[PDB]
Amino acid sequence: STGSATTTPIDSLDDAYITPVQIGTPAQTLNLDFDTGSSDLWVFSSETTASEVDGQTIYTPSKSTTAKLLSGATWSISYGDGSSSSGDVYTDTVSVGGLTVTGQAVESAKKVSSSFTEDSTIDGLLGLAFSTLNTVSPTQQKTFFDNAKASLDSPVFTADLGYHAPGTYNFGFIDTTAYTGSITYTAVSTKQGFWEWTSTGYAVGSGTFKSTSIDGIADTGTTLLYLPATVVSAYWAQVSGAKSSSSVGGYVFPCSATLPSFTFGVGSARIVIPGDYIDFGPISTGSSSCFGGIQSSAGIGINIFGDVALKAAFVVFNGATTPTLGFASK
Repeated sequence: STGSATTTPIDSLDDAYITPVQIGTPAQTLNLDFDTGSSDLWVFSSETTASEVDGQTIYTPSKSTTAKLLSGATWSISYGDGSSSSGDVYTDTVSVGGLTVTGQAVESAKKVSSSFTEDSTIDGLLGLAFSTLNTVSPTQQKTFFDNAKASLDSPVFTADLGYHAPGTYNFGFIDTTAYTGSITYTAVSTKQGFWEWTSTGYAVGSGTFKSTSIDGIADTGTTLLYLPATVVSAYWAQVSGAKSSSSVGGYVFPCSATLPSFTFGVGSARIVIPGDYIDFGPISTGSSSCFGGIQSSAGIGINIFGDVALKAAFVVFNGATTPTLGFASK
């Protein structure tokens, strides 16, 4: 089997991407944030505290003839941005782009933190990291990809995120029309539960490539590119007027600037992020200070190849017995 679904930016900055997902019988369609940095499929629901729902579409398990309470199971998750959610668990039928899993754990939110409430466009998350990170207790549950894998034509999914435009998540096949050149594959460590790999270096604009190992995660659920402070300083030093602002929380730059590109290494191959992809617009409405898309990871503990990096590439998440990542230009 295979699946193919379009993923759409939630706003004009590509702050995140939503993909329609069918849950239950009859189908209830929710727009979920596919997140290769976490491993829980959770949704706003009929059980979510009413004051914490503000425009999201909810899953109502009592209206699904295939929903079953997973007795005793609870979940609770906190993300790197400080947000969180928690609740109970149902199993139900979940389909993505024509690909169907029966008995998928659907984590129903009883509580969500304010950032989720405040984002009316995201109805929940669909985690695509490794199932070892799933938070369900006392019986940990599998991700949608893990449950579908055996049935897929090939044990892979691909992320093809658009810049200010829709893109595609495919399951079970590699669309050879979606990229240019060849796909370069690179090793993955699953020891932290992430799609963790080692970039071979970077370049700023037309500058010379610096060969240096950068361990990080491929995370579709993080907006920006978080890299070591040395790398980020070298980038922003090429932008007149750019500075790190403690009050704003990162590097800002004059909105009148034209940004240089940023290249990262995948083995001997190179992925070029155009400068425009690094512009996240005014820090506040009407400001002439703009927020940078490349930020320091020094306060995280891990480097994160988020959407800013991934949307410059066609990315293969290879879930074979030994997982690997593939990157191609497009």
